[PDB]
Amino acid sequence: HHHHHHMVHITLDRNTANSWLIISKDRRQVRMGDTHQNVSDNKERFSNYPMVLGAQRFSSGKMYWEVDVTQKEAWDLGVCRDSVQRKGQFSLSPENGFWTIWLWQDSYEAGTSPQTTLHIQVPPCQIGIFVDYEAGVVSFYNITDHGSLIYTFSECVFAGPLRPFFNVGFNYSGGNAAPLKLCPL
Ligand SMILES: OCc1ccc(-n2cnc3ccccc32)cc1
Repeated sequence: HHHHHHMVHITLDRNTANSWLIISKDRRQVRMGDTHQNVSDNKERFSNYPMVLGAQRFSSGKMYWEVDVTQKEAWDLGVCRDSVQRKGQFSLSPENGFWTIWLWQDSYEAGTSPQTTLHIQVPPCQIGIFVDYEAGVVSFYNITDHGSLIYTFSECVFAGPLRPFFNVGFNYSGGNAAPLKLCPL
């Protein structure tokens, strides 16, 4: 792919974070804490899952960013509508305003309804995410495997401003403590 030139500087929005997340001073890294991180509750925070949004909102154009997932066992990445549900249980699907992929139990899947099996020969350490708002496209790239395509959501009906979306996952196993990191341009 030749999407690198649409690179955008993404930062995390603390106010949307699950109350157990720890976001770095530069707002470029996030990990699961051991405990509640001593913040007040609000209507924006994701309650059920270790999720957080980027601060940036996109309503036009082409955007590209990269995320480091080194040594994690579980995570979700992509974009979502600014107005997605924050409280209670929900599925990651385009019907609910999410365009995502994930790792879970040694398999990679795209967040369609129902979910789609991905075919990855080289487990990624960094994922590239490309959004074309006008075209209705969200694509995922394997940066570890020379940028190979992972998955393309096409004919997307965004129906609102988009925000970068992250889930660090739970750490029941003790093998999933590592952070998600936004990689430099
Ligand atoms: O809660 C204990 C605790 C402390 C530090 C970290 N940690 C910070 N950056 C990391 C990068 C990779 C793996 C673990 C990392 C995790 C867990």
